[PDB]
Amino acid sequence: PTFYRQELNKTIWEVPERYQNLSPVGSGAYGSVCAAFDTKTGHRVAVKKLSRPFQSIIHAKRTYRELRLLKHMKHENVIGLLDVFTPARSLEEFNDVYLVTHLMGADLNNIVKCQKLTDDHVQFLIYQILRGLKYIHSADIIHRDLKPSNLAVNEDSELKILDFGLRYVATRWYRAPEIMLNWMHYNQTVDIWSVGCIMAELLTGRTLFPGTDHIDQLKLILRLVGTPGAELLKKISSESARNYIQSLAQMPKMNFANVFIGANPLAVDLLEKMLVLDSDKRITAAQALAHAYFAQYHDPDDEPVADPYDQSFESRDLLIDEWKSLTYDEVISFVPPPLDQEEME
Ligand SMILES: Nc1nccc(-c2c(-c3ccc(F)cc3)ncn2C2CCNCC2)n1
Ligand SMILES: N[C@@]12C[C@H]3C[C@@H](C1)C[C@](O)(C3)C2
Ligand SMILES: N[C@@]12C[C@H]3C[C@@H](C1)C[C@](O)(C3)C2
Ligand SMILES: N[C@@]12C[C@H]3C[C@@H](C1)C[C@](O)(C3)C2
Ligand SMILES: [Ca+2]
Ligand SMILES: [Ca+2]
Ligand SMILES: [Ca+2]
Ligand SMILES: [Cl-]
Ligand SMILES: [Cl-]
Repeated sequence: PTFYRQELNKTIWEVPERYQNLSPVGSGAYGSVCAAFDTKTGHRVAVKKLSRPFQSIIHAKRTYRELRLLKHMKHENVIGLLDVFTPARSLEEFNDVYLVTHLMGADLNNIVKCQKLTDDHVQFLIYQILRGLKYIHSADIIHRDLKPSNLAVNEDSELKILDFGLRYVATRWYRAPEIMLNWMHYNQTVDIWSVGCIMAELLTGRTLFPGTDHIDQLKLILRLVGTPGAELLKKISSESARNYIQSLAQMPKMNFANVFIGANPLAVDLLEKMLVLDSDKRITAAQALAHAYFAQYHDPDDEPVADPYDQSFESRDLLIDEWKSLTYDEVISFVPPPLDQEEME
């Protein structure tokens, strides 16, 4: 294929002639993204150029990690790969990686910002997040930083999770307490806490826990969910942190019906099951999909799990050129999916 060069975001992109009319649509994880027209299919795509993919073993392994993950993801609510390309003609020339997916014009902040959503629409948005999470969680992949800006949405409110599983000042308002505060154990339900925070904000138009720092955010959380038991302290390494929490004036759990006034009582019930401090008592994604709040959308035949995903590489320290060669292998072996991968139920 013939490549062409274009300066985008102050740097040269080199892309196959297949992709035309590139226009910047923002940064992504370790890279920047342009929308483009795929002349082969007439589809609109998003092309991510990785920034310095092989600068160090940290960059090189994260490049491999991202390509492996995206090659594995085949779910309608999860970002996956239409194409992956490099201008390099051989491994010796290989220093640039571009990833291609379907174009999603907005993030979730674009959906709720200027639109009072209906409850039926909120149901659909949260349902899609949970379906995507069921899939990634089934492959032992956790997001860990799920938030509105990591949910890509198209013109018809179809949503995909991105930037999951990936060892600048980010918002912490949606992070699970066990992540934000570096507690000693956590599971896949870290992402369910984030869903609760997202859903609360879609229903009320207000950030649920807009803390100015980690301590202020914890205080806002405890005012809603109540002071934790001694059992929860088991998970916290720092004595100063445990002593502080234990020292706080005790607060009762709020009745969520008094917090989310006017909301669908089924929404309030689901929120009560998601926004619990004990990650072992938090509802899972698969359980949440069965909740009556989503009754009009739920379809067990269309909520699939993932194929087994081999993450053995995560425990390995390899040399930079080994990660580079493995990444090159994954670029070369990529098989684009069929354009139409779905059939009427
Ligand atoms: N517009 C759009 N559409 C789809 C995805 C993205 C995208 C990607 C990305 C990931 C993999 C890939 F192969 C191609 C692109 N990474 C971050 N973003 C974001 C860019 C702006 N914030 C929301 C989406 N952006
Ligand atoms: N520059 C564009 C803007 C829109 C998305 C993508 C990139 C395809 C296009 O045809 C419409 C051109
Ligand atoms: N339902 C959709 C939403 C976006 C615009 C248009 C209609 C084409 C599509 O592929 C992306 C599907
Ligand atoms: N966003 C808030 C933060 C605190 C807990 C809960 C949710 C009730 C509230 O009045 C205080 C607003
Ligand atoms: Ca269906
Ligand atoms: Ca069916
Ligand atoms: Ca079809
Ligand atoms: Cl695998
Ligand atoms: Cl592996």
